[PDB]
Amino acid sequence: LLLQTNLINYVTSIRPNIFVGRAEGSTQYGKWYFEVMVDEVVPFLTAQATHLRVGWALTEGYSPYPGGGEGWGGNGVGDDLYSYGFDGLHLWTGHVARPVTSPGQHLLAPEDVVSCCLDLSVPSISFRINGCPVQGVFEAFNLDGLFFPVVSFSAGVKVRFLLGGRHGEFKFLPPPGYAPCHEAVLPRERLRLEPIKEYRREGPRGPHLVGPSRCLSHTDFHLERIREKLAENIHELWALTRIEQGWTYGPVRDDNKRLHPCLVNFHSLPEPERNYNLQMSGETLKTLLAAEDNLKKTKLPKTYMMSNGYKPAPLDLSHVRLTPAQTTLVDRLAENGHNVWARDRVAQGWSYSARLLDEATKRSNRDSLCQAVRTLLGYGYDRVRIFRAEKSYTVQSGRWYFEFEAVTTGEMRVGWARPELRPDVELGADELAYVFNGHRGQRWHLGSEPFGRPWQSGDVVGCMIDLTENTIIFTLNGEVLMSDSGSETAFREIEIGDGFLPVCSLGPGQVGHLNLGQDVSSLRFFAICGLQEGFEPFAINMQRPVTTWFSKSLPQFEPVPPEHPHYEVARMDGTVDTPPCLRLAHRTWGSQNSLVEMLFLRLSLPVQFTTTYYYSVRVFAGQEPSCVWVGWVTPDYHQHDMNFDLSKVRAVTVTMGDEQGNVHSSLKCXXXXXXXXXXXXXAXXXXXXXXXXXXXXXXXXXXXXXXXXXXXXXXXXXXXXXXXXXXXXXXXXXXXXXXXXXXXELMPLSAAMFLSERKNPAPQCPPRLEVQMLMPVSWSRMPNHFLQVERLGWAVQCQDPLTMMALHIPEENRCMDILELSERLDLQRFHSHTLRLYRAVCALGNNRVAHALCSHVDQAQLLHALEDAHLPGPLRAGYYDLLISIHLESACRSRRSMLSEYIVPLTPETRA
Repeated sequence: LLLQTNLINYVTSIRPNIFVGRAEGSTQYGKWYFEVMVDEVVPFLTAQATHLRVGWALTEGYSPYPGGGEGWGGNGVGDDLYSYGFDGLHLWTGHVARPVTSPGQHLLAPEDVVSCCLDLSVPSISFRINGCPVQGVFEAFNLDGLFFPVVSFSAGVKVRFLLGGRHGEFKFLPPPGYAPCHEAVLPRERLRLEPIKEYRREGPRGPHLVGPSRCLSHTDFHLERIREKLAENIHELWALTRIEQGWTYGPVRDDNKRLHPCLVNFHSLPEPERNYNLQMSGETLKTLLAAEDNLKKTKLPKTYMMSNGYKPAPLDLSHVRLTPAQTTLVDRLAENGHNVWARDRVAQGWSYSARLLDEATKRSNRDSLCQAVRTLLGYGYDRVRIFRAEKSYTVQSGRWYFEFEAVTTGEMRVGWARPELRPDVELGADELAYVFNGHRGQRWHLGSEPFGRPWQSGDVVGCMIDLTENTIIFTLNGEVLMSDSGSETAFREIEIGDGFLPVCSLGPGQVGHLNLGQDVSSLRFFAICGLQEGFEPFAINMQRPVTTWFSKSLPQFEPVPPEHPHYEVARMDGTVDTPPCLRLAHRTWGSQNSLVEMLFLRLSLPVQFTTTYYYSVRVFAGQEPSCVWVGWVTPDYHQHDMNFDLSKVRAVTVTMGDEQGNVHSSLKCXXXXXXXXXXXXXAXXXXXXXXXXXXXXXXXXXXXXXXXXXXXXXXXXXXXXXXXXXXXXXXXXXXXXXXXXXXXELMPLSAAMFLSERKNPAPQCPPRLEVQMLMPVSWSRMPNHFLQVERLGWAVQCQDPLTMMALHIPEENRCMDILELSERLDLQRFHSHTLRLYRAVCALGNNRVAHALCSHVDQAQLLHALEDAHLPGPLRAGYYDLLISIHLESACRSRRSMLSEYIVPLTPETRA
């Protein structure tokens, strides 16, 4: 019933660039094994537990986020379902902690190696420690995406990564077949160490802001006479390409002597090779799918012919061209031919040899297309990322200038926006933001208007604002921007508004740098042109950098807006018949419509002590699924994905059913999916299935204490099972089953979880219970300091520590930064009132509850928040007064009472 705060340690993760994936078709083996060594572990720089973990990231790790995760504080690898991690003490997936049996282990040892095998073919994942057979192996794991070796660490640790076969020296011999190598890449870039999904990077002058990753890695890693002429010309061109090059003909095969055996006359051509020539000619003529006397005959030099009888000659019409895009299409045809060869060597040849091989080889094939066009003419025939500042940085008047530098030239927009900015909306789409995009060359307000010129690489852009006559000016390379119509970048009659805030939007794969004018000497421009006209930079002296709030792409459930365009929720009260319910209305029949919807309630349900946990999904009348009775913690949320369906639909009720845990949802239309959430949150187009499982066994090195895991119960779907093609109306309901209670005097879901009225049998709807519905894009605060992270296979030295204050939400099971409260202003008020209640309870001489509060809030938190200087200010004074009231106030009162009397004794020091 109250929000909790505590100090926690930052954790980060890094990456070697390795792509391992198995799927249908050709795959790069799938058996991979890597080992990583640590040389030391730091003892405890800070009052916290040092954590290092190694594992497999799969896709969408979310580990790089330096802030509040789902667990208490930050997360590394293995805390989520997508990531599998190992440190020694437990196997970690989805924030679980079941132990693993190892002989005499310290969980952090110096000069220790840890090995692991991917084992793509069999669903088990292999982990290797000296004399330690792993009890559990992860089963039923999704193969979508690419698997990554990923290391997660806290500060103070130095750790070495073995490169592999070329440089790494493994203490344990690999199991046969696992073939540890670098596996290369289609760009053939050298392997390097990088942070996974880095939004901010280090730069020469300040930090560099970059966009989202490209994530495109999911890929695998009449005419008959002309045809006869093309076949004989192809054989002649093979012999002639041999003639021009160093290849001298010889019946014996010798590459060092450049001998080519298959060189003979056209009438004496080898029949399989002749029909192979005709076969590639036919394949060519299939891939297009869209005279002879006049043609000249080219000569042949005496050096060209040394030994062979057949003297080849091209058609001597080699001086015109049509188009190189046809050559590009022919190169694509050769790429599909290479793909056919790869399929033949994958499914029929079982060969392993190096359309995504190398760009140089593709260009080589493009030039070695072998004048086919010449012969033919001789014959004749995720979301973008938005960065702004805090709402407290808004300015009403004055003249303000800031600078931007573009490292790369992509799709980026720069402008000023209102203090309230709607997320998940492109800049300039509405009246909120006045923005400009110079990639296409338009200003963007209520549509796009052609204005300005495109940028080159590495040019500065200055933004200039004036409020007295209300004009915003833009400057590139020290010159004022010029519109097509005219005027020197004048926006006429802008409203003063509640405020103005600089905003910048970056697309995928672009690097930029922002300058707010903290240092006047750092500014490369503005020295004269900004000076005069009364213009000043944004911040002459603030003694600290700005907050730089940023948009985050992560599905978090938020309450429904009171006024949505086509989504409303109505409360239906209980009558003398039927239970009360919540009904969903879509409206807006025509023009715009809905696409997809998934929504859950706003409360949870913890099980006792594991006792039963047999939440058998949709009992109806003898349910077939019979949901697994497992999961010790299982915080379950009544949830359903309603998809897309017209008219009145979805009416979630609350019926006791003498089940102590039953609900009800009757819909007349079609169907949906009534499931059960459990802190997962993952919106996907394939909502029919494809849920993350990754269940383990956790046996005892002999499949003794096995009994495989349940992989939670977040996928409690049922789809369109018990139904027909008749459809008609009223598709019944489904009672959300749970753990029953000892009652039955002759029970509702609302009776559960709600801190009393469990005994009361009557169903009721308290005002707390409401439907949220999921939103993809959120707003977050970038930290003011980032944790820091090249020989012998590379090594990383963590060094100095960082710590962060964490504020966890009880029901949501979600942690949040305490400084973000400055934007919330409701939880700030609640926390201030909670602090006031804490002071009032321990007010006058109650040292027992002072001890209780000192247990509730630690001394270290009070000492750390003393010098924060980033708190909103009411919380700061609240913590000051709490620290004063808990300990020092009583002695101060006693001394104040004693100060009045003056009782002096006789001592020689009193005489002096």
